[PDB]
Amino acid sequence: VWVVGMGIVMSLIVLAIVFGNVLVITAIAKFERLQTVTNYFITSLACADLVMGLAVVPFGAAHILTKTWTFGNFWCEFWTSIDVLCVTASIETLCVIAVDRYFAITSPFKYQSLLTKNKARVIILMVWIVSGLTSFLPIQMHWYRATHQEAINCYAEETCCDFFTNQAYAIASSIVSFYVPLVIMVFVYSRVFQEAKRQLQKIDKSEGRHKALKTLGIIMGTFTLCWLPFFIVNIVHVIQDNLIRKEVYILLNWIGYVNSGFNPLIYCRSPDFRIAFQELL
Ligand SMILES: CN[C@@H]1CCc2c(ccc(O)c2O)[C@H]1O
Repeated sequence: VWVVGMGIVMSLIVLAIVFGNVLVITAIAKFERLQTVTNYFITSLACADLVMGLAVVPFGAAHILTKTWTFGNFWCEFWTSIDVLCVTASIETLCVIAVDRYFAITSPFKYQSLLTKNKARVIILMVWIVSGLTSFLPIQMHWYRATHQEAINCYAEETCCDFFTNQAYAIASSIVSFYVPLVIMVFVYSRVFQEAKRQLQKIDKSEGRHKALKTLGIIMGTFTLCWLPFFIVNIVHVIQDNLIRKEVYILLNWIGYVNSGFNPLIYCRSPDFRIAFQELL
């Protein structure tokens, strides 16, 4: 009386994740007014979210509901690698967007020279390659495996797939994928808020006769509340074996997945995108 309807939520999540990013990509590609230097980062982020929604989520839902992994071990490793790659690429693209806004606001005269159509491509490719070296290489070369007794039994059986990793890979992956972008974004947005407050102070000092907090709160709170709880327990469960159960780990990981759906509502609600969406359908 549960699994007959518990998949409806997963189906709705998949539909929303696919549709939002497909609409964003179609709006950027089809309408010529939108194409800009900053809009390419949104394109890469939407591509990462689309790949996640198309590949990662449905197989995880099937594994959860059916309780068995009917597919082979090779496909299981492929799925894990794709998952890690997509997560890393999405978070690093968010950090790139934040840094771009920092450079746009803090130094207005020199903004044009720093960012050009031929410099954005190299940055995006570097981000995706750095993401790829984290996921595919350590997994396919069999460096992340664990040596405790249950790990060998999990690896041998072809019917089951449970994540088992050693200490070094977990720590290094968490540090590379989450914490450094978090620090960079924190510093960036603190500086941006200071500049905005100074400008409002000047506009109040002249012509004498609150709004940035809402935007910054949305932008930081969504990402932090979505992704921070997962990585803390990700680091924790390795140092202390009995501390963290697997069900909470899976629940937090699936909470992290949903964050890909909220990105179009955050980064794509400008008037130009509204006009493009209105014209599209
Ligand atoms: C299958 N779940 C994976 C397992 C570990 C992991 C994830 C995401 C980013 C990382 O850097 C990780 O090390 C999770 O999505």
